[PDB]
Amino acid sequence: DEIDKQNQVILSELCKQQAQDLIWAIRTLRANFRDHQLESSPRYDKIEDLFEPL
Amino acid sequence: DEIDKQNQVILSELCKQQAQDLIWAIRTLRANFRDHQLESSPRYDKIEDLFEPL
Repeated sequence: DEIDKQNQVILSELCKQQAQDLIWAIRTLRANFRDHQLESSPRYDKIEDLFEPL
Repeated sequence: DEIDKQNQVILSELCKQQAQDLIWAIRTLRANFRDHQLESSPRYDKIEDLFEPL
């Protein structure tokens, strides 16, 4: 109901996002993506190859 | 005042420490101490040698 006004309301929930310190995030990702590995189990099949380019 | 009873009271503050996951902490330290380095400034003198044996 009142579909037009939703354009504002949805936006009012999209602007409450929390900012992320880019330097901290990238340094943490670099540190914790050098040696840490996933379990080689069928539960984790085809879930590691998504991360190698990253 | 009431010097003896403080043995209990002080204990009640030393027993409130937050539990720390010794796997997460050591993995974070290992990942972050591999390459991250402090500034070589007259303010951080003799502050890097303290962290080497760790």
